[PDB]
Parts: sequence; structure tokens; C-alpha cells
Amino acid sequence: LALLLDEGSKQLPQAIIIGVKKGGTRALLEFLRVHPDVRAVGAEPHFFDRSYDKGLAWYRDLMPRTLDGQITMEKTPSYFVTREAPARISAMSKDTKLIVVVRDPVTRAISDYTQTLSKRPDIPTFESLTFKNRTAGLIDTSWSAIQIGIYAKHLEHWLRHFPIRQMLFVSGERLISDPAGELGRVQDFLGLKRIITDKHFYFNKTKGFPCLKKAEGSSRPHCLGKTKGRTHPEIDREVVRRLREFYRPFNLKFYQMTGHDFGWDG
Ligand SMILES: CC(=O)N[C@H]1[C@@H](O[C@H]2[C@H](O)[C@@H](O)[C@H](O[C@H]3[C@H](O)[C@@H](NS(=O)(=O)O)[C@@H](O[C@H]4[C@H](O)[C@@H](OS(=O)(=O)O)[C@H](O[C@H]5[C@H](O)[C@@H](NS(=O)(=O)O)[C@@H](O[C@H]6[C@H](O)[C@@H](OS(=O)(=O)O)[C@H](O[C@H]7[C@H](O)[C@@H](NS(=O)(=O)O)[C@@H](O[C@H]8[C@H](O)[C@@H](O)[C@H](Oc9ccc([N+](=O)[O-])cc9)O[C@@H]8C(=O)O)O[C@@H]7COS(=O)(=O)O)O[C@H]6C(=O)O)O[C@@H]5COS(=O)(=O)O)O[C@H]4C(=O)O)O[C@@H]3COS(=O)(=O)O)O[C@@H]2C(=O)O)O[C@H](COS(=O)(=O)O)[C@@H](O)[C@@H]1O
Ligand SMILES: Nc1ncnc2c1ncn2[C@@H]1O[C@H](COP(=O)(O)O)[C@@H](OP(=O)(O)O)[C@H]1O
Ligand code: NA
Repeated sequence: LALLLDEGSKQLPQAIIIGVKKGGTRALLEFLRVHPDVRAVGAEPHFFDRSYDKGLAWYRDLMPRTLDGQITMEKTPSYFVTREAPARISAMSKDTKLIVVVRDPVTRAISDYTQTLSKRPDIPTFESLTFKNRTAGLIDTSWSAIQIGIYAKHLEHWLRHFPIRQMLFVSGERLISDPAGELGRVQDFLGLKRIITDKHFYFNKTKGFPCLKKAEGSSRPHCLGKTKGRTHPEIDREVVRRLREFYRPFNLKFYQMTGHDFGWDG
């Protein structure tokens, strides 16, 4: 009795949020889902890093259906640091657009540690993990929480397979302070009309972050959940200064590669 509509085909994603871990990848994808021309995968696929042997038909079948003109997207934050991922994504399509939501490497590292802490309460201290010798002097650049934050090093690998014009570096800090402004730039990059705007957001004082007045799936207000916007433990103040000192030259190189000063160093 009801009219059942064509929902279109499943397309491979024309744009992927490839990083960074704890940069604000869920927030960005959630906000983009408000747009009538966006369809997104929910959970992180981890195709190009973990499930690549399943093949592209399996990956395609994970995708939402789309009507003509809609963009298909997913986010997997580990892609950015996955050595094989640039070649593999280019093999799917050299024209894929890539979004990297970046964040102050120091708060990104603490966020990453705090995520582990929320699931494993008796992990070692952040300060012990920061140093080779677990006390001072030399920073353990091999520790994942520090290594992920050296964005210029990972970016080099991507630029061997993509032109930088196909990459957008989104400010995780501005995504919080001015979500509508940042989403304006994202919509431009994706070729989307600039529909997501200031009126889609409000500041939730209890959450401490922007929330959506309406989500794609909700007539009611939507904040991200308990795993988003965690209270960080306090980190030793001198350790923080040392980590900021370690990242500064790498940050400046990243500003030079991307053409933008993200403000993490004054
Ligand atoms: C409203 C509306 O509209 N609605 C609508 C819609 O809905 C939708 C929506 O929209 C959306 O939004 C949603 O989404 C969602 C999703 O889905 C979900 N998912 S799930 O899956 O979960 O489900 C979610 O998501 C989220 C979550 O939450 C999270 O979680 S947590 O918890 O974690 O937080 C996630 O996360 C993730 C991340 O991200 C990742 N990253 S990357 O980068 O990787 O990518 C990951 O991470 C992880 C990893 O994995 C790992 O690795 S491995 O390999 O290992 O595995 C890593 O690990 C590491 C760590 O971290 C470290 N640590 S530190 O500290 O350094 O950092 C290390 O660890 C270590 C330590 O250290 C030491 O200590 C230890 O030692 C030991 C141990 C043991 C022993 N014994 O045993 O004896 C001894 C000693 O060790 C350790 C180890 O090793 O382990 O290291 C490690 C490793 O490293 S390397 O590098 O070397 O490798 O990391 C990790 C972490 O975490 O960190 O993954 C993760 C996860 O994991 S698990 O496991 O947990 O699983 O994710 C997130 C995201 O975002 O994604 O949620 C969401 C949402 O949210 S909100 O907010 O937004 O709310 O969805 C939805 C749905 O879909 O439903 O729609 C719908 C539908 O519709 S349609 O139409 O479409 O159909 C509707 O209905 C509605 O209404
Ligand atoms: N509106 C929002 N609500 C909640 N978290 C937001 C947000 N906009 C940005 N974020 C950031 O998104 C981070 C998580 O990034 P990802 O989804 O890539 O793992 C959070 O880390 P914190 O928990 O350290 O605050 C938080 O700072
Ligand atoms: Na973590």
C-alpha cells in the first residue's frame, strides 16, 4: 500500500576523514550528517588499515546508499598514521578527497591517554610514558601518543600519493569555538552548498561543548556522548612545557606544509 522509493546505489566514499585520533573526527562527521547531500557510515570501518583483505566489494557494501549528488563518507582516525593507506586509498580512487581534523599535539596526546584510562584505570602515568627512561630528559617519540602528533611526518606519506589540494586540514580547536565557521570551509572543500550554519548549533553549558539543535536522526537536541569531551587528568606542568618544546619545530613545519598556522605555538 505504501510507495517504496529508490534509495540509490552504494558508492565508494568520495571523501574520507582520515585522521587524527582525538582531533574531533566524530564531531565533524556528525555535523556533516545534517547536510541533505551527505550520507555517512556510523562506526569506524578500519578498512584501509585492518580489514583491507576483505576487499573493496565488502567496503562498498558497508556504505550507505545515496541518491545522485549526495556524497558518501566515513571516518577512521588511524588511516593518517597507516603507512600503506595512502597507496591503497589512491588505488581505490586517485580523486578521493581527504580530511584531517588536527589538534594541538599536546592536548591530543593527553586526550588519547585519557581515552585509554577510561577503559583501563591502572595504566602507567602519562609522565612516565612521555620519556625514554620513564622519568626525564629524552622524549619517547616511539610512544604512540606522541608519534601520532607529529603530523608533518605522516603528511609526507600522503603527499607521495595525493596533491595537497585534495586534502583539508580542519582546526579541531576552531571546530569547538566556531563550528559553523569551520563547517563552512569543509562544505566548500566538499563542493557542498553551505547549509550547515550557526543556527544548527548551540552551546550546552553542562556538556561544555557545542551541540546540535537537531541531528540527522533526531528532532531533538543532540550532544556527543560520554566518550567525547572527557575530563583530562592534570599533567605535570613541567612535562607539558617539555612536550610543547618538543613539538614546536614539527608544528612549524606542518604550518609550512599546509599553509596555515593552527595557533598551537603562539
Ligand atoms: C543522533 C543521530 O542522528 N543518530 C542516528 C545515527 O546514529 C549514528 C551516529 O550518527 C554516529 O555518531 C554513531 O557513532 C558511534 C559509533 O558507531 C560508535 N562505535 S562503536 O564501535 O563503539 O559502537 C562509537 O564510536 C566511538 C567510541 O565510543 C569510541 O570508543 S572509546 O571507548 O574507545 O572511546 C571509539 O574510539 C575508537 C578510536 O577512535 C580508534 N582510534 S584509531 O586511531 O585507532 O582509529 C581506536 O582506538 C583504539 C585502537 O583500536 C587501539 O589499537 S589496538 O591495535 O591496540 O587495538 C589503540 O590502542 C593503543 C592505546 O590507545 C595506547 N594507550 S595510550 O595511553 O598510549 O594512548 C596504548 O595502549 C597500551 C597501554 O598504554 C599500556 O599501558 C597497556 O599495557 C598493558 C596492557 C595489557 C597487559 N596485559 O594484558 O597484561 C599488560 C600491559 O597496553 C596497551 C595496549 O597495547 O593495548 O597502545 C595501544 C596500541 O597502540 S598502537 O599504536 O601501538 O597500536 O587505541 C585505542 C584507543 O581507544 O585509544 O578504537 C577506538 C575504540 O576501541 S575499542 O576497543 O573501545 O572498541 O570510536 C568512537 C568513534 O567516534 O568512532 O560512538 C559513536 C557515537 O559517538 S557520539 O559521541 O557521536 O555519540 O553511530 C550511530 C549509529 O550508527 O548507530 O544513525 C543511526 C543509523 O541510521 S542510519 O540511517 O545510518 O542507518 C540512527 O539510528 C541514529 O538515531
Ligand atoms: N561538539 C563536541 N562535543 C564533544 N567533543 C567534541 C566536540 N567538538 C570537538 N570535540 C572533541 O572531539 C574529541 C574526540 O575526537 P575523536 O572523535 O576524533 O576521537 C574530544 O576529545 P576530548 O575527549 O579530549 O575532549 C573533543 O575535544
Ligand atoms: Na589511547
